[PDB]
Order: sequence, then structure tokens, then C-alpha cells
Amino acid sequence: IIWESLSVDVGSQGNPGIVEYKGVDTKTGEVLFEREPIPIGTNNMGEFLAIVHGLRYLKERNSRKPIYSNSQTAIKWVKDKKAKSTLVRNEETALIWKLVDEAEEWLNTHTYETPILKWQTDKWGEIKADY
RNA sequence: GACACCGAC
DNA sequence: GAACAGGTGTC
Ligand SMILES: [Cl-]
Ligand code: NA
Repeated sequence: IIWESLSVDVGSQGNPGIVEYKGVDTKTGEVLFEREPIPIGTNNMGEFLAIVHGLRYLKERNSRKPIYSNSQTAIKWVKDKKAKSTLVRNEETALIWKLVDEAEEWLNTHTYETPILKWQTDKWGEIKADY
């Protein structure tokens, strides 16, 4: 474990359903950011937004710490700069799809060296940002 | 299919 | 705390 890191995760009520996410200091569990709930989204959209918010957070603070995510899906989406969600686009899902499109747009207009690391839940237990 | 992840004593 | 039925994604 790279203890000098940011861990991020989604939490939801329903999937699809109400989605939020947070970022914590891996060593302490201190909460560094938390997103206001978004009324309908998916687990994987939330995981993606959490990583990209973490990138933005660390870049603004000139931090070189890595990010841990437990999401193989979201780590791939970030590497690709494309969130390949199945969630239908409708008036109910407009909000989350706007956030996702904006996060992709951030990735296409900024650089980062931040390592995005898979949290190994099977070895290490739940990620520290788990709800 | 395998894997990573997220309502109801 | 501990003991069936879902969706969202990749490989
Ligand atoms: Cl960054
Ligand atoms: Na985890």
C-alpha cells in the first residue's frame, strides 16, 4: 500500500440511483472532499467522477500523490478519457451525464502525472473511501 | 463465463 | 456487527 495517497469511492442508494462520492487521505481516513448527491447515476459513473475530481483536487494543490480507486471500470474510462456508460440519456439522467461529459472535457484539456492505482480489495480489505 | 464494483439474527 | 436478488462494467 502506498499510504501517501488519496483514496476515492462512490456511494449510492440504488444502482442506478442516487450517487455521491468522496475522497479521503488513505493513511488517516480524513475526508478531503465529498460531492453532493446526484439524483440518478450509476456506480461506475460515480467512480469515474470521483477519480477525475481527485485529479483536479491534487493538481490544484500541486500534489504528486497517487489516487487509489477500487474500480477497474472507472480506471479504464479515465485512461481512455471516455466513460462508456450504458445509462440512458433522459431528463432524469441529464445531470450526471453533464458532469460526466464535463469530466471528460477536463481530461481532454489538462495534463497530469498522477498515478491512478487499483485498490486491491481482495488483499487489503475495503478501500478507505468506502461508504 | 471470469473478474472488478455498486436493495432487501 | 453477521447470515437472497438485483444492476453496472471489463476481459
Ligand atoms: Cl492531477
Ligand atoms: Na474496496
